[PDB]
Amino acid sequence: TMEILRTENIVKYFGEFKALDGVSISVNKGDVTLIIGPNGSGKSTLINVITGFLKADEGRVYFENKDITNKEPAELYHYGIVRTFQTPQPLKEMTVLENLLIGEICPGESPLNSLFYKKWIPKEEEMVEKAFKILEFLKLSHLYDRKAGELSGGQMKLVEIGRALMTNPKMIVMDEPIAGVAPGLAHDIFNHVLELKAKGITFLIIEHRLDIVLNYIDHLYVMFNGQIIAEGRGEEEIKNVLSDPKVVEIYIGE
Ligand SMILES: Nc1ncnc2c1ncn2[C@@H]1O[C@H](COP(=O)(O)OP(=O)(O)O)[C@@H](O)[C@H]1O
Ligand code: MMC
Ligand SMILES: [Mg+2]
Repeated sequence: TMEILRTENIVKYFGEFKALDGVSISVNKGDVTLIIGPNGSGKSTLINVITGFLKADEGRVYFENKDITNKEPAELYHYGIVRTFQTPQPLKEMTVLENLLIGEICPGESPLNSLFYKKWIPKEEEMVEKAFKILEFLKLSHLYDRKAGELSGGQMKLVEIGRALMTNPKMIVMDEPIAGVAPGLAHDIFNHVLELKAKGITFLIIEHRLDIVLNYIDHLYVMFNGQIIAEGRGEEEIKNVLSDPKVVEIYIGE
């Protein structure tokens, strides 16, 4: 079992505010890693540093040991690191298939980036074969021509994961993919995550808390004030963590 991603004492300031105070995490290939913590604890910031949206002021980030510290999304895409993005409104006017194909212009970048650089949605062989192979995986093949806006919220979320898959990634990073969903949808999204894990794909996900999808998590990290305050590897440890007095205290009123 090998480590696929590690961060070493990542520090990030926003003015005089230290958002990340020396965060060192480790993700192993295939692990569904979840980072939780109260709002403002620095989870999105950590992920933004790891995925090229923010530079680390101090610290190193390694993907397969290759120092990827501070590389933009366009470069990280070549390394096999992708991020899921929320679907912009205009993409909801495009078909499910177009939603998967538009990522070939600005690969690994925000959909707005791709949507604004698009002359005509690419329709090449290997591309369409990839898209349809992904639609089969998500069991959304018959929806290929349906406008993204007419999909259920949950089907739209699967399509967002589908876009990330277009880039044939090694690691998919998701910032709060199941925020606000009902238990059934949370299970649905996470069932597909498990299926993707079986194919060797690694997941680094952020969620506010952990409950419904508890048994889907291989590795857990709890953040607070830009620092890692707890960690669990495995069902029992993860359950210990969630019941940790100090962990529930940071959740008073949240
Ligand atoms: N781009 C930014 N510029 C200035 N402050 C930021 C920026 N991004 C995040 N912050 C601050 O960092 C802290 C939280 O980090 P964030 O990643 O958003 O937390 P979380 O994802 O855990 O809710 C907050 O105090 C937030 O206001
Ligand atoms: C990178 Hg267009
Ligand atoms: Mg956040």
